[PDB]
Amino acid sequence: SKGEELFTGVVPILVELDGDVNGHKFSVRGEGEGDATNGKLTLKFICTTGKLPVPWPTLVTTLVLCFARYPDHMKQHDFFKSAMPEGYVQERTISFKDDGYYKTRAEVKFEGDTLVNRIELKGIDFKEDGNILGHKLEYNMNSHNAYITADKQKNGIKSNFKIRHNVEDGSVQLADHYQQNTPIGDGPVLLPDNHYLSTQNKLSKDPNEKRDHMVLLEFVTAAGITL
Repeated sequence: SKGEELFTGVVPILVELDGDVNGHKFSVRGEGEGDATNGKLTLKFICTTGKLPVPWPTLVTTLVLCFARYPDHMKQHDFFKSAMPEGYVQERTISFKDDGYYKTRAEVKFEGDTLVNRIELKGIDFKEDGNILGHKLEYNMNSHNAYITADKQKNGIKSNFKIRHNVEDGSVQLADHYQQNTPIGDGPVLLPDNHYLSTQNKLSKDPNEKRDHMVLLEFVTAAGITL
């Protein structure tokens, strides 16, 4: 694709999220860079409205799959870069077991030389003193695989996957993700054969940062189609 040529090296990234969880309004801004050559993302996120009212680990999947590393023999299956620079819409429902759910609508596209992820998030039916509103999750993230399938009828892709959030007491909080992506432009895009993306995350803090924040390192690699 012509879109793949935009990802030959490191690309700057801006992320902007506005959220509303049980009526709590909040905003997050992130800045960093990504490199599809090795699938590596490095970003720092700040809550610009004060303390984040949900746990940082619950927002990782929401806060840029165009930076996934697709091996050479899988390049014809990279929908995400093929939709660039005009970009794509990414929509999810994220259901937390025994608790509420998120609905997200995001646009991922180039604005100048910067890859921009803009998100609106709504969270509803979350429980008082639960793991989410009560901030009972470990500040960590488990590695995960997520399977991608073509959605020919919408000229996009779909994905269903589960995230395991470790809870402080040793239990696990499941978050069931249902995802759809559609191109913003009307140009041709690549609809893939079935495959998956493999993700590894590292969450840390900036020792000189006084705002509520998250430093994120992420690797994402495409797999599941062989030579």
